[PDB]
Amino acid sequence: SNKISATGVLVELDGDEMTRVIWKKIKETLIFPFVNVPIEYYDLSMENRDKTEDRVTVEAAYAIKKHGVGVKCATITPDEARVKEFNLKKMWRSPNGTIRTILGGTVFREPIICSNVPRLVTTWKKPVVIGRHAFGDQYSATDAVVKEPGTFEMRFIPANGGEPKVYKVFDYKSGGVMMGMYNTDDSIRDFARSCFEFALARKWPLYLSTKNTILKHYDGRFKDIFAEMYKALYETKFKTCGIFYEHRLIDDMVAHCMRSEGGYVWACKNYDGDVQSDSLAQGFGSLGMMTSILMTPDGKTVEVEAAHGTVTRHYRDYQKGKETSTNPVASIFAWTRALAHRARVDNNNTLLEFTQRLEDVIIATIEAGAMTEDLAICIKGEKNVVRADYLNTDEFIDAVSQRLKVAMQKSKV
Amino acid sequence: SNKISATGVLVELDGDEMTRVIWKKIKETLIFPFVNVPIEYYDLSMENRDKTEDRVTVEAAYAIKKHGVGVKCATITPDEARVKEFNLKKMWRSPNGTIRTILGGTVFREPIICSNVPRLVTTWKKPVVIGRHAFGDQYSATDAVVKEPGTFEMRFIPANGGEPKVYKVFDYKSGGVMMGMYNTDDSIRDFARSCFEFALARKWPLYLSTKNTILKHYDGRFKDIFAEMYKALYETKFKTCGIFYEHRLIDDMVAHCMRSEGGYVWACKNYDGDVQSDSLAQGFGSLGMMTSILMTPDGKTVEVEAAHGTVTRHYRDYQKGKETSTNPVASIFAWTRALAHRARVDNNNTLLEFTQRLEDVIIATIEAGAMTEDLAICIKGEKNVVRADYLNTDEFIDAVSQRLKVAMQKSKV
Ligand SMILES: NC(=O)c1ccc[n+]([C@@H]2O[C@H](COP(=O)([O-])OP(=O)(O)OC[C@H]3O[C@@H](n4cnc5c(N)ncnc54)[C@H](OP(=O)(O)O)[C@@H]3O)[C@@H](O)[C@H]2O)c1
Ligand SMILES: NC(=O)c1ccc[n+]([C@@H]2O[C@H](COP(=O)([O-])OP(=O)(O)OC[C@H]3O[C@@H](n4cnc5c(N)ncnc54)[C@H](OP(=O)(O)O)[C@@H]3O)[C@@H](O)[C@H]2O)c1
Repeated sequence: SNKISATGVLVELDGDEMTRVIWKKIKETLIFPFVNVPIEYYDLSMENRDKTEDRVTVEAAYAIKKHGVGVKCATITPDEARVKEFNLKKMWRSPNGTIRTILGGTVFREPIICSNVPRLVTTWKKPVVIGRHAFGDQYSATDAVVKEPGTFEMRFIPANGGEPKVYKVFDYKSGGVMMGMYNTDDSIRDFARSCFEFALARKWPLYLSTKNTILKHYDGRFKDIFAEMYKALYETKFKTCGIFYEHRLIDDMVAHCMRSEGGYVWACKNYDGDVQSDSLAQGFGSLGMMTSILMTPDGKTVEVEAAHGTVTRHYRDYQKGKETSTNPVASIFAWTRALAHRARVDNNNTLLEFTQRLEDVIIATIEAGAMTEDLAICIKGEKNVVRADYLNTDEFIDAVSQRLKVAMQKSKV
Repeated sequence: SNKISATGVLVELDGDEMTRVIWKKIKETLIFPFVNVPIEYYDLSMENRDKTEDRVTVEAAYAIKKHGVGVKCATITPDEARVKEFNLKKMWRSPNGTIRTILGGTVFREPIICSNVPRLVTTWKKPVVIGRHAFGDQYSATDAVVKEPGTFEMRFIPANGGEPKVYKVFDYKSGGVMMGMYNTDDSIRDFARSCFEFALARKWPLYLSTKNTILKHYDGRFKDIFAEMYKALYETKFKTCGIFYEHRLIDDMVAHCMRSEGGYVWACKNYDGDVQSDSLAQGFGSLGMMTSILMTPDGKTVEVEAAHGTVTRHYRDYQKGKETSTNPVASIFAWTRALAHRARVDNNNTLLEFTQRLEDVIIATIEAGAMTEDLAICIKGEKNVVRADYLNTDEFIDAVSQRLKVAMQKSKV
């Protein structure tokens, strides 16, 4: 007679702009009509993080750290332009900058994938997640220009005070630039732990990639850490759930992304992941089809969200009058996924089977020919798509809504 | 009523193993039967590079210098387990090493591209090159592990005596790794010129790919140098030849690669192309299908060669009895496309008519049904393919040969 409970708690973390509007729909149309929902709500609207001098976000972030599952962060990283927008006040940072430094750990981008929609590499029969390492490599690494002849040396000084090993690297004829780059073991190691826990949780196998050939120490340290930790802390369980861990050269792995079937996690280093996640954002479909999943290296904590932004370009119209067909599917797949790690964790098999439901029904809806405007450009033509069988945001969410209400039905009696 | 002559001299680099076989019949069947030519023959055969303590290759390398065109270098970079092979003398190094070192400048890889054999991304209706950097980025840029808590500093020391500069980049709470990197303008200025000079002759546009946003001084430096240079030393001549130069973020430029049609040269910095070329080795067609033009920054000297190695695997047999289907199109393109620049240089518009012929004919050849086994796995099915539709190494070369003989004639009357 009732709905679907859960003993755990999902931290809701509200947004603003166009995402906020759609946030109430999927919330109201797809989630609460079927799910009982113990929620610790944190409003992150620009208005409201301002009121809270400094922030809600530190609260909300830690809230997530208590509960282990969080959902939304539709951001606003304000500008100087923005304060001018609605009388904001001094500074503010970026909400996610705070959360990702609080929770710590690593983000993983899962495409939404559907038979009818055109991948720019047709090969992909399943989605490929990518784990990118954000601690300083060349992201925290200085680099100075050189305007005269001279010598650039690296010097390692111990904190006891030994022979403070020196490095004659290069004496300049004339002109140029220089750089230094650093990455500690507990950084590399933490990043590994995450991958292992997230691949283990998504039931899929794991691939590393680097270029240790021409960086024998730096990138040798990655190969090492992962492979020992695999055979130390995961190996058997990874064996248990039928899922290897194999390292390949980046050379091999950008090709393997190209040529392989898909359905695995891929670990790339800090640089590589910026390069190749912006690659697969155009490739697998559109922004509005990926999510973003911050997992912790303990593997006990998740913040899921849509990969695409707090889409203002549409918010103009909203009810300034004109219709808009912003893609909710990444916003829904925010919740479905979140609910899943809530489900998985609480053992709870019932919500899980339901998140599985909604997801499959959103796939089935698009492949079934009713889709948003954004995908209607991909399926055929930029210059020749009219409002034939593609829907409004709302009409679209209804189309699944009704399609889920039959899936609810047909399964049980 | 005669063959076709060239004015200026071409320089042959005859190599060893399986390639040096095909090189005869390619060079017999297709080349001199229609083509007068000045060559200056280097046998770079182990046996005949062994004799010389201090190699033939330094004279060949210096040959090509003077002549501005050069053709073969199908290598053998000898071995520990190779000196054993055939009573060698000690070490030798690799030619491809030596030569690039003298000649200088920048190697460029262009896919051989035909309709029936598939690109592993269907977009590519044309061939795309790559210019890698290669030297002193991370290539000469050493690194060590940091094995205990302590500080890693950088120091530029001049070579006049002014105040030195100094950076406390990072201190290690414990453990890890460190790495610095250095890259002079003259290098960049060489990488740019080569590119610019090389697009210029191909009639193809240019895109760079860097990450200056996230490496301000280091990667700003290139975004810069090509800009000035274009408008300083190229642009209007590009404008003239309907070509151009734009820059895109590395992020955008692996993504553009995927979605762009093809027919433009692209430069990625030393890392960014050591990654992305193995990618396209599987990605566009096969090894056996790329070639490899070193062009000097002066834009005045060229060494072309096949991608793939001096394919020892297939040679074992040769007459050890059994047939073979090593794919010669690269080795051939390595004549045609050398015969191309030679022409450009002599402004011999007539010969150029010829190099065109044999590239177009090999296109015809394959599309029409004739292929070697390597493509007989690529069109379809390693798990079922037989000798019906795939020519031998040498029946294939005759397949072209007949067809060029129709072309040569069935055009000119
Ligand atoms: N940590 C961060 O910095 C972060 C992360 C996420 C968001 N944000 C915030 O989001 C705000 C706006 O971001 P932005 O406009 O720069 O990036 P964005 O929100 O992703 O929008 C850029 C373009 O993406 C398309 N798009 C976005 N969501 C879509 C959807 N659901 N369906 C279809 N198309 C969609 C829109 O295309 P068309 O309208 O052209 O169809 C839009 O023009 C910013 O104020 C930013 O601070 C910040
Ligand atoms: N600068 C350098 O150091 C350099 C560069 C190039 C080559 N080499 C030298 O070349 C020698 C052999 O190297 P390698 O055999 O590892 O590389 P390779 O000559 O490219 O052959 C390796 C594999 O590639 C495939 N292959 C190569 N050419 C082909 C063609 N024309 N058609 C179809 N498939 C082809 C073969 O595949 P299947 O047999 O599996 O079909 C072969 O097993 C070595 O002595 C190496 O040092 C050196």
